[PDB]
Amino acid sequence: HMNPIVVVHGGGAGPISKDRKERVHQGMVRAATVGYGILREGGSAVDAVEGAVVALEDDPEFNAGCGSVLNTNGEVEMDASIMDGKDLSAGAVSAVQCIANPIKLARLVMEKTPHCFLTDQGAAQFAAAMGVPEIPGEKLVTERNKKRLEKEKHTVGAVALDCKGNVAYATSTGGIVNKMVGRVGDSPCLGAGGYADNDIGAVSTTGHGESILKVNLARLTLFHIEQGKTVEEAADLSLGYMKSRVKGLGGLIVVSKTGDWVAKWTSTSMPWAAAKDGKLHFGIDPDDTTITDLP
Amino acid sequence: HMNPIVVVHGGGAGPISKDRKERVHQGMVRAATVGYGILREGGSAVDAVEGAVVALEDDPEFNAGCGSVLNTNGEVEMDASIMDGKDLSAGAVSAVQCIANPIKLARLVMEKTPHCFLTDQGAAQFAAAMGVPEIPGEKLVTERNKKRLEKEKHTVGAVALDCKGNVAYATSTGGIVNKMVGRVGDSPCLGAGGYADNDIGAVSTTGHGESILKVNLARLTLFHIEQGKTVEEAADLSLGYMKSRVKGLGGLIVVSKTGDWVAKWTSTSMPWAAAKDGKLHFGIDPDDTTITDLP
Ligand code: NA
Ligand code: NA
Repeated sequence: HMNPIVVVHGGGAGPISKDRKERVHQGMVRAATVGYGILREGGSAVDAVEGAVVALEDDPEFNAGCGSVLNTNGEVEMDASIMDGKDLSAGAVSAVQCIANPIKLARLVMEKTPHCFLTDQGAAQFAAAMGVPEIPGEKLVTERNKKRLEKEKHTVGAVALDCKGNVAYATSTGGIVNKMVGRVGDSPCLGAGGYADNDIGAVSTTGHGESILKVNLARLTLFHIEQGKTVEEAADLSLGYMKSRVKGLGGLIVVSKTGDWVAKWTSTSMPWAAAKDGKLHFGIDPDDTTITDLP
Repeated sequence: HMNPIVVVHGGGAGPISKDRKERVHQGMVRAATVGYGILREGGSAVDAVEGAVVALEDDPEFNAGCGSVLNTNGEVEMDASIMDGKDLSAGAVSAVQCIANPIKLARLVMEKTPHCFLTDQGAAQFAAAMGVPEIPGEKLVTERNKKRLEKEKHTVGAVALDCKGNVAYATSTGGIVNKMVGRVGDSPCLGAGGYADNDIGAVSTTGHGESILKVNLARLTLFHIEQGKTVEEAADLSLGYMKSRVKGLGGLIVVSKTGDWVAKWTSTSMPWAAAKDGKLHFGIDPDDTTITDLP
């Protein structure tokens, strides 16, 4: 059987202030912990990516769930997607409002409907039918995200390979500050925000959503693995192309079908954590990687 | 400079009546002739594909715009996308209601916003701001589609090469009958419903939306072409993969950057037309195609 693994990311960002880096560090550790605990007890790859991303959705420090960036009207509209590498089954939602966990709604879509993608009002109606609670929009809005919008005017992901050799990705976001109402980015679109395939691996992406969509970044990365590039070579070429062709920045996490993994980015930073062989691997800036024991 | 070509499809289907067959025929002719007419003036591939699809949207015989299938609530919800292969510029709309031409709105997303994808309420607000008429909902509902919805309760596209060497695709659809509220197919999702890249070619797809999304059909087709496979080989490989892996049948059209083109499908039938060099090709069933001179 396969030694399991989970990689998590807290999105592409520019420079991060001293004190924020600590709470971001705290957030990543817990997310990878939730995911690795699931894998260490024979939970599936899908269960693991879902668990890790709920933690980041629940933590107001991250642009997904509580703490999502606000649209051009000071409201939170969220996108999410999840994918099962075994049969390529998938679920996704876009521009969802007044719910706590977008990623959980995407897994409902995957397992419970005959569809792969629901949006906006239809996503709300399915949620309520699934008994997903309705939370006031203000429970998702932070004070820092109010400040960010008022100044602009004037993502999170996980991959996992489980003990059976199944792979999975999940991605969840509030989008991009000052976005038009109903703007949908890459995060709920398979092949762009993420892709999972047992015969190759699983990728989750972050960064400029419009660019990620244009180059199909997640699927693109896996293409290169199929050519015989390493996970790191594949990440370099795909992000390189998004930079060269459309002038877009971001980052990605990937795991191969055989357990190889990397976190690479072309923006300044990308908080990432990994857990494989009882250890925790963490970083934010290039080559700041710390390795700790994860009992 | 290249000889322009426009290829159009009127969506995969099971067996079709001989009467409707001819009604579909003339509409395919209408669309391809509009798109070719656009290229004849030396117009862009984006202009041509938008023209071909608008014509199919207005046509009641095809499942896009007027004549879109009904969702569970007896309503019309539409998806469309458009991509410019030169710079990968793209525009898409999902779950749009009560407007004539979703493909026209997708282009407005592409050329009049920094976003690539709008959905539901946000797209409809953007439709108001661009002065798009909010027409009556019942006008898109056809009697034929009501019967199909009662029974279940008991896609169109175009690729072009222009004389400047540019490629584009446009796809539009009402989705599938009795679909859940806010269900999103492949049609508006870049890499699935279509892809256009001046350095490879362009593709527009049709068939079971969830299957097309899961395997990213349009982009997979183009991966084979990059790998040196012929347009037909490539379409047969991607369709072949979709059938075995996720048990979905579909169809596509593809035009390479060197002007080579094909329509292939694994559904029972796919009405299609291609206009090139003063000849209009047309088929619905495999093998039998009529070629006639174009004035
Ligand atoms: Na959060
Ligand atoms: Na129509």
